[PDB]
Amino acid sequence: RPRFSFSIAAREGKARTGTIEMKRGVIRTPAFMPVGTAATVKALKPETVRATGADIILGNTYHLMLRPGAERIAKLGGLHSFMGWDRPILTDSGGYQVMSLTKQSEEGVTFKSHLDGSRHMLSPERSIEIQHLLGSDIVMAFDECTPYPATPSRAASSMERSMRWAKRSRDAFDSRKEQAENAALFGIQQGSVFENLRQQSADALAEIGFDGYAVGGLAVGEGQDEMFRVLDFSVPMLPDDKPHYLMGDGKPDDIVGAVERGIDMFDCVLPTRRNGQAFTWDGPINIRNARFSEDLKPLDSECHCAVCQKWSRAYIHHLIRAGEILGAMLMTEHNIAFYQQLMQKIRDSISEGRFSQFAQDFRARYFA
Amino acid sequence: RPRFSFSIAAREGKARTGTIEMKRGVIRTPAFMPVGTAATVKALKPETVRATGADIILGNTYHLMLRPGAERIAKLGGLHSFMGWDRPILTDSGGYQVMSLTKQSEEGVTFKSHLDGSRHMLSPERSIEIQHLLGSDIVMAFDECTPYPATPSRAASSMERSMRWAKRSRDAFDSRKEQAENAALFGIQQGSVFENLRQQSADALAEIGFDGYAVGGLAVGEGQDEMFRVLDFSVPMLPDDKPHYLMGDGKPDDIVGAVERGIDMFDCVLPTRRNGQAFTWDGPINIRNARFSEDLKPLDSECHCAVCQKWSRAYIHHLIRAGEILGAMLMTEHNIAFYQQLMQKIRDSISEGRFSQFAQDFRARYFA
Ligand SMILES: Nc1nc2cc3[nH]c(NCCN4CCOCC4)nc3cc2c(=O)[nH]1
Ligand SMILES: Nc1nc2cc3[nH]c(NCCN4CCOCC4)nc3cc2c(=O)[nH]1
Ligand SMILES: [Zn+2]
Ligand SMILES: [Zn+2]
Repeated sequence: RPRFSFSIAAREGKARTGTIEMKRGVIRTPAFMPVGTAATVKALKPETVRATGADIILGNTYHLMLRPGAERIAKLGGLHSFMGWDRPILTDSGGYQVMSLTKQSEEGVTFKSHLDGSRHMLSPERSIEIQHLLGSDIVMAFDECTPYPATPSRAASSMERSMRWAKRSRDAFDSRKEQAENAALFGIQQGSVFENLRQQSADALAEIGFDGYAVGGLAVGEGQDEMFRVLDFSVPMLPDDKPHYLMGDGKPDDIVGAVERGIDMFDCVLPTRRNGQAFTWDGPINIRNARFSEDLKPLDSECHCAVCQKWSRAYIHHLIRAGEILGAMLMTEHNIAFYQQLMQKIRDSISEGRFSQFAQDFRARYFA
Repeated sequence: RPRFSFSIAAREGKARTGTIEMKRGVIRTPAFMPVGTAATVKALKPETVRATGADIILGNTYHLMLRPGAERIAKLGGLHSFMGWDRPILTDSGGYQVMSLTKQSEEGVTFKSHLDGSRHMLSPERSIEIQHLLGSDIVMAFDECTPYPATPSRAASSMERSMRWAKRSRDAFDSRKEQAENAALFGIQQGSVFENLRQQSADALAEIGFDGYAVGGLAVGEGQDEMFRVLDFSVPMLPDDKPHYLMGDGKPDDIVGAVERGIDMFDCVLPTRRNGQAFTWDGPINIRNARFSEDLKPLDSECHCAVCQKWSRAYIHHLIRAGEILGAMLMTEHNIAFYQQLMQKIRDSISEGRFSQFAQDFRARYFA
């Protein structure tokens, strides 16, 4: 396989389906990428993550640099070896998490760890270096995420800094031959909810040139209507022939609408982030609800996951109420498997030119 | 398979190896039974428990009657169906846990739940009924566990009550035809550390007649030397042709010494009860220790478990330090697998008439 090759096999409106080929594997798109915060997808062995249908998982520069440490992971052979996942890994650049979980400048950001108050630094150069030490396959440019709401002036300043940092990210990545030859680099579009700023950002990123393009700065409190409105004009600004990655915690309905608007890749803590919510084709349920205490049906009536083949709502209800680890294991496996089945139905429907109908049928039932 | 058949295939001194055949499966002895408190062996799917080599698991009348409820489990099809373990299950009678986690009389005990302060009752009859509702394969007689230390008078009174309750347990079990025909009933020897009381207890239990005999009232603070001393005289008092079950939280060394003294069955929360302790042939280690932070070796150098085939000490160290659920999953699987490999080595060595040598070699290395 090549370092990076994105091929579009079929289209319907703005929606696309295809594949990203990389050295460690093929990624089917549109793709859902389970999140593996501290070098683990919570409550799942990598083999289980793979069995649900995942082609790629996400790690994070911020969390891993704090614990167990980027240099330590490199000494131990890299993230893939460390956690036992041998397929592609995308790593976020740490920008969002630093400002979510501090001294900022044009050079980068210095901050105190939320774990032990130790002092750390991140810059475009250090972020790219950390992602190298982890051995990431898809490296994200280091950006400044703009808070919502943002004034046009502040959104502009932040976007402009992010574009300067995008060029610095590009150059740092390219100067490291092992990384440049084996990994891919994605740029991140900023500009808040403003069409002109989004256009300037897209133009800057395309001029620099990246392997893929993320839409950043959304899923930060603006709500679905606004997010979809911004996607309507923002995604077409990005190079058509490269993958488009929406950063943020998308519900099933977010994913369907985003695919309708040209997004190819998604992450989400939501299905992982044990709190009792299980996804079904008839909408989410909270398994803690007393109504499930004697319900012998599986979490979802159609789901082909191992959890729905073997255990009842009643059992999972009991486990979650009792705070048992197996409850988190079963809920997480089902939810990630559900998301993957959603992606498969999306891919198949686009391939067959019936995605618009699928989206309508999905929404009618999910929100009935 | 029959309701119950214990066959001894080989012997060495007081040690025995053989099989218990029951309707739901064969149990190889000496046996280690993983503990499944709230209808789950903590952090493991039943398939994983089976893969480690377990033939039977333990449940508890006390915990299950409180949550999710015995009648509820029966309505849902029984414990096996509920949790997805189709092999034999032994259930403790609830006696110990009530007094560990209250109004006592000759009729039984009434108590408040430690979960919600709701009031409950246990008696020989109710305990046997609950074990029936769960669908237990090996049912334990309801007893009164004697605190350590105990005066000879108090040990005698408690032992005598336990023997009266043993007869009541026997009669309750026999009067329920479905239970009598499909399950087995074990009696529990009491008498604290006193040889005469242990003899009286053994005689009473043998006169009533049971499918197996537990040595109760040990592992309650007396220490290994004293426990072994009491086992020295107590086990030979029990019928030779039935299984002998030591109740309590045995370390690997406890198990080896107890087998040397004629015990056939063991339970233990120890390998399950995530706190960082991993068993190895060179003794236990605590994976949280900083010395393991960059150790690429598996938990144990010889262990054939899936954890030791795939992940390093360094990774498991990180997971446990970070409080990640996968850490508990991996530690638990390894520890239960280690215990099963210990049991296999014990069974093989007795079969080959070299158990005494195995015990010596094991101790020399484990305590080096
Ligand atoms: N580098 C970078 N990373 C991003 C990550 C984002 N995540 C979100 N929204 C989801 C936030 N989740 C909610 C659930 O808890 C974890 C955080 N929105 C995000 C936006 C960005 C971004 O603009 N840049
Ligand atoms: N019915 C019955 N059950 C028993 C269970 C026993 N368990 C122990 N010792 C181990 C105690 N563990 C220590 C770890 O935490 C859980 C309790 N000692 C035990 C003794 C008995 C007993 O005499 N009767
Ligand atoms: Zn499912
Ligand atoms: Zn192991």
